[PDB]
Amino acid sequence: MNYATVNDLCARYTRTRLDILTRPKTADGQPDDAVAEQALADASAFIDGYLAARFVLPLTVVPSLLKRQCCVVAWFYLNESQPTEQITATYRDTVRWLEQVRDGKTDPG
Repeated sequence: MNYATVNDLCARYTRTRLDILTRPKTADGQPDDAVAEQALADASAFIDGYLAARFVLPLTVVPSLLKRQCCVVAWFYLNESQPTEQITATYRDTVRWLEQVRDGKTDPG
């Protein structure tokens, strides 16, 4: 329940690059921050599948580590029209990390 915001995404990737991703998904060709917010919500739902093995949800508080790891997944989601090896690799790293949190090998902060 969301672990990052559109502003967080902008801080990590820039609004320049976010807008480039959301522009082509619309009919009118303008940026659409609601598309990024949906990715962030979807990434948070995905993360909660792993967290729920060990933690009662919703959490208090969100470590800045989960914030980063929500932005990584959301960014992967937002690039699914033109994926890159680098973005895909960051995502797979974060999935492995989530599995480690689920399994008790590491902590979310």
